[PDB]
Amino acid sequence: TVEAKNETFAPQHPDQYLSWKATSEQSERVDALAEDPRLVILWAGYPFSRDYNKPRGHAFAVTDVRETLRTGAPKNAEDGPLPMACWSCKSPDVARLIQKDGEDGYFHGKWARGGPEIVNNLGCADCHNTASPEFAKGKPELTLSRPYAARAMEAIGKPFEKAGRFDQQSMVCGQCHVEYYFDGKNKAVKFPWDDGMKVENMEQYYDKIAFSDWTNSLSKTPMLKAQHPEYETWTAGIHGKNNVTCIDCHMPKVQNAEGKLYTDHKIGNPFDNFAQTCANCHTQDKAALQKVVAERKQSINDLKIKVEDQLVHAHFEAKAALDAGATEAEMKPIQDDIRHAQWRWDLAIASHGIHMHAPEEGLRMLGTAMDKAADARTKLARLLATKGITHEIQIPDISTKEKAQQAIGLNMEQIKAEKQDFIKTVIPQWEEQARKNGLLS
Amino acid sequence: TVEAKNETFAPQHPDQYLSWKATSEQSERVDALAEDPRLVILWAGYPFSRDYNKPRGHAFAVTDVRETLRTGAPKNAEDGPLPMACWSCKSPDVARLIQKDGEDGYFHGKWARGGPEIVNNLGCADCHNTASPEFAKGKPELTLSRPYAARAMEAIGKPFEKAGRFDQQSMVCGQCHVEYYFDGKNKAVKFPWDDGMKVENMEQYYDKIAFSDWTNSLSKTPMLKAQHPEYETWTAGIHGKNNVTCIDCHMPKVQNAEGKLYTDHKIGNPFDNFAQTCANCHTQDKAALQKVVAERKQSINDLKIKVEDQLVHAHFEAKAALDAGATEAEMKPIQDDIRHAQWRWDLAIASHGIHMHAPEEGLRMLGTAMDKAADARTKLARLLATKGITHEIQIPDISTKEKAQQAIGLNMEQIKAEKQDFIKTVIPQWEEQARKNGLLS
Ligand code: HEC
Ligand code: HEC
Ligand code: HEC
Ligand code: HEC
Ligand code: HEC
Ligand code: HEC
Ligand code: HEC
Ligand code: HEC
Ligand code: HEC
Ligand code: HEC
Ligand SMILES: [Ca+2]
Ligand SMILES: [Ca+2]
Ligand SMILES: [Ca+2]
Ligand SMILES: [Ca+2]
Repeated sequence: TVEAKNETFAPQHPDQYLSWKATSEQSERVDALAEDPRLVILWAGYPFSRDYNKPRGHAFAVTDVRETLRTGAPKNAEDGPLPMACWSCKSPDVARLIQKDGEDGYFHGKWARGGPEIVNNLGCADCHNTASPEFAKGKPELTLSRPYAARAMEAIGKPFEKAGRFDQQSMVCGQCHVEYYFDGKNKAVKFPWDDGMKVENMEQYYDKIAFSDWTNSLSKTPMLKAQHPEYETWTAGIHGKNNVTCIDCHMPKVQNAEGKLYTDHKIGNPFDNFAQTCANCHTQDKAALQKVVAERKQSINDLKIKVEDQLVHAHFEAKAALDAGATEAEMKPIQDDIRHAQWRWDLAIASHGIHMHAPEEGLRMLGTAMDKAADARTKLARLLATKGITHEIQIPDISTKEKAQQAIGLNMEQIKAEKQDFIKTVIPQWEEQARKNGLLS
Repeated sequence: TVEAKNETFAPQHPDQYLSWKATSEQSERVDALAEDPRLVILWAGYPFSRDYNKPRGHAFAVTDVRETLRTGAPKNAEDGPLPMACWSCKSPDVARLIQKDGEDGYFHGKWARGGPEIVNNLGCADCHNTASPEFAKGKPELTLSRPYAARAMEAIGKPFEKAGRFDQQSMVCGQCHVEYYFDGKNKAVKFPWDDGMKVENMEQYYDKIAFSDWTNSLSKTPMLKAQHPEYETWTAGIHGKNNVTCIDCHMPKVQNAEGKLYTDHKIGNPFDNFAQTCANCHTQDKAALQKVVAERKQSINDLKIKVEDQLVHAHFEAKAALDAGATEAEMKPIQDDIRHAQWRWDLAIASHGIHMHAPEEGLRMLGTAMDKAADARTKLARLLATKGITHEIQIPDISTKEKAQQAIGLNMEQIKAEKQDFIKTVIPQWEEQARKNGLLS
């Protein structure tokens, strides 16, 4: 009953369809590793050290998951580094497959397998019960199309079916804009919300299940990776506490040419229509509010860099200790400190909207990160001393993404060449096959 | 022209006088060192390590400056640890003496010299031009009675006489509720605002003039002491950015029995009259706003303790390094880090209102503190190593105020006994002299 072919809905819902399509205008893709090469060091051993960009329009979700170095260059349906779960927050064909094959059936196997199947842009069936007769009437009929997100909302005491309209508005966004990890042997998406959504809760959660995303290749620390915790951090901030919904800012009610009200589906920066977003609740002018938000961004950026610098030193200092013959027992307390420091930093800044949604919480989290970084480096200086090393550990030149990637042993020329081959040759075949199978226009 | 005898105004301005007097109800004097023994270590070698309480009602300003161990037990007008400047933010007799003796003359002398002269409670002439014929008519005629405060407001580009009513309201409070230091041979009160009011501005200011408040007796670090930066931090926070004045929250307009409006002079906790404070601008329930403010208090407290724990270790590790033979040159970089780390911590939490006035700014400052503390301790571990020490430096038992004070070499029994003698013997003599000379009663 899932209709992943979004254009099916264009005749009946032109205003929503046209604005939805318009996120294709949000096309600039900012390379975050180029901007901040420290990230390559922090994520050494993990695919984020190869390729990490800031988000752009929803229209690009399928493209970007296909093009990122993180998904590699699979040669067949059982090849490639990543599992099916990488599709989960990119396309309504995910809802289609979960319905068709069941949740476990969907998650089984490799990302490559989904290539000729997950082909429609993030769209109507991701957020709407389009099968309801009320939908054609122009009623939204919001729904959670993602069972793992439904379970998560229940876990935090906010079951979707019991939630009011305004709670539901943010929850649809909360199907994807969250911290997650891959759970069990099928690598199913799970939001680590069992103990609560605060950084401390999630840290306790992951430690109790002895989970790690990867081992940092420099320090051998069993690491946790944070991802875009918008739902969690929005909940923590002033707007979320007042149930100012994601939609209030990102999907304002606007008028069509005929003066009819509809929800603007061109999901982007709220400051691009300040008059219909912030101005709904605030008397301050646009420049005044922009300056405040920019101020928080700078405050957080400055502290974020300080934490990252401390962590860069910590990873290289851990490397020096290992290279000097440090044992597993000797390294363990240091690795615990690095893991916790970096977890707190990563959850703090992994959402590019933190300085807006919950600046005070971002700053708090960074402070607690810094505490554990201090511990790591102090433990390390003593351990290194016991090996006869009493000088400051020198760091290689990591002033550029290229240098940082070189330093951690990536062959970026080759990795990029192989991906480019994959993009040019495999993607068109995937699209051709989906068309032949009637999954794609 | 200054009338320091507040009761003079009782018949003319009963509603203001009676509510002003009622801060005597805010009488709990909470021992901050008892609640947080870490403070004794951080302030080791400074009077705050002896006695530091949370603020109470304005009515207690004179008694509290008299009774604190910080001002000691002077035997005569030329004795005691502190200068005349400690009276400055405590009583309208200060305004009287500045007029009578000039500002320079007022500041010249030890604190003990002012004892028989500075006897009336913080009051009308501190905030009002009581000599103005308009004041007798019920007009506030707000004034800056403190020249050093007028100069500071000028230094931040806000000359009082050009400021509007709303700006002036907070400036009156900003005569005392600020970070300050003692300047020159006369030890005049000066606000370190010449380069701006941000922690970074003040830090650079104090470093440029190579100023220090004391030398920490453990680490031998040339330290800076922060004090109650409400004006600076209020300015940084969301309320200050919107010119929500100190008065809007702490001195609301209320009605008397006859239904006539007056300004409530019982300056205390805004939540005591939520209906006429926050509820004028906010639609949220009292309990909802209390819960948010309490959450920020906890967030800041948690991080505050983490920074203090790091600084406690840093001071004792510095002590260990000095004990191991570290030279002045070897210690300098470490002491630079300790100085900066502690300055940032102290300014962050020296205001008991920070979690309300500017929580994000308090949190930010603490993060920057933690950066420099990490640096201090890492440097220390390497230095200690060069002296043949590679183990963690153990800390004495500081689980209570009494233990911490013992640990840093204070004879608290002696100090308290000497102060009790002074309080019981000298204070009545001061009051008798003041009454004799028509200053009191
Ligand atoms: C499996 C490990 C993957 C891979 C390879 C990708 N995703 Fe996601 N994704 C989600 C959201 C909300 C965003 C935008 C917000 C943000 O990025 O901060 C993204 C973005 C991306 C991109 C574009 C940015 C980039 O990293 O270069 C790419 C290439 C990408 N993803 C690949 C949401 C989710 C999930 C919600 C639970 C899940 C699961 C994933 N993504 C998984 C993956
Ligand atoms: C989440 C990322 C969504 C996508 C993808 C689509 N829609 Fe949407 N829609 C969404 C929200 C949060 C809302 C507002 C609900 C509310 O409580 O106000 C809507 C609204 C609609 C409506 C109702 C009419 C209106 O308010 O404009 C319709 C008919 C609608 N949306 C249609 C629609 C179409 C055709 C989509 C694919 C092109 C589509 N939506 C995607 C959330 C999301
Ligand atoms: C999973 C199906 C998602 C749902 C439901 C929502 N979002 Fe999303 N968003 C998602 C991805 C994978 C991306 C990145 C796309 C890319 O190719 O980079 C985004 C991006 C955004 C952005 C950034 C837009 C830009 O930079 O131009 C915003 C502001 C955003 N998303 C907000 C948002 C809102 C408010 C949602 C509920 C209505 C929502 N998203 C749902 C994935 C998914
Ligand atoms: C106003 C009170 C908002 C609410 C509620 C939500 N968002 Fe937001 N978000 C808002 C602004 C003004 C900005 C940009 C800040 C800037 O410096 O310009 C953002 C940012 C995001 C992003 C980052 C997008 C990017 O291009 O980097 C995302 C992914 C995002 N917002 C999503 C999001 C979600 C999922 C929300 C509900 C949980 C949500 N936002 C609420 C304004 C507001
Ligand atoms: C109502 C639906 C709102 C919209 C749209 C925006 N804001 Fe908001 N804001 C709102 C409330 C109810 C509050 C709490 C204060 C109160 O009135 O009780 C706020 C608060 C802020 C703040 C201060 C808190 C913070 O998180 O820093 C800022 C800086 C702020 N709002 C900015 C802002 C911006 C930039 C918006 C458009 C992107 C915006 N708000 C929309 C209510 C609502
Ligand atoms: C204005 C620039 C001041 C100067 C100069 C001094 N003090 Fe002060 N004091 C001031 C304020 C605004 C407050 C309340 C806010 C707070 O956080 O404390 C105080 C409080 C006191 C107290 C009561 C609390 C305590 O510390 O136990 C005492 C005993 C006190 N002040 C003493 C004191 C001394 C000895 C001074 C000279 C070094 C001194 N004060 C100067 C404002 C100002
Ligand atoms: C600062 C700590 C003050 C003290 C001490 C005293 N007053 Fe006050 N007063 C203060 C302010 C900030 C205001 C409000 C001014 C405004 O802009 O609204 C006032 C107000 C008055 C007034 C005006 C009438 C009114 O609003 O109630 C009068 C007549 C007055 N105050 C008298 C007064 C008396 C008699 C005092 C000593 C007992 C006194 N004030 C102390 C600031 C401060
Ligand atoms: C110096 C002459 C001051 C002026 C002018 C203002 N304040 Fe004050 N305040 C001052 C001191 C020395 C103290 C501590 C008194 C003690 O003995 O502990 C205070 C205290 C406060 C408090 C705390 C009250 C309590 O805890 O019960 C508050 C909330 C406060 N002050 C606010 C305040 C306001 C709003 C002012 C402008 C109208 C103001 N103060 C002026 C010193 C001085
Ligand atoms: C509302 C927007 C306020 C503004 C403007 C000012 N203050 Fe405030 N302050 C407010 C509250 C609700 C509280 C108590 C917080 C709590 O946890 O209950 C405070 C606290 C203070 C304190 C500390 C008092 C204490 O007893 O520890 C002081 C000294 C203080 N406030 C003074 C002060 C000054 C000088 C202001 C203008 C520069 C100011 N406040 C503004 C609420 C609000
Ligand atoms: C009008 C003169 C106000 C009074 C009285 C109080 N607040 Fe306020 N608040 C006001 C504004 C203009 C804003 C900015 C948001 C906006 O609407 O533009 C706020 C914001 C807050 C916030 C969020 C920001 C923050 O500093 O954390 C909180 C938590 C808040 N206000 C609480 C609060 C309390 C507890 C008050 C009484 C002691 C209070 N406000 C009074 C305006 C005004
Ligand atoms: Ca973007
Ligand atoms: Ca994760
Ligand atoms: Ca108090
Ligand atoms: Ca000071």
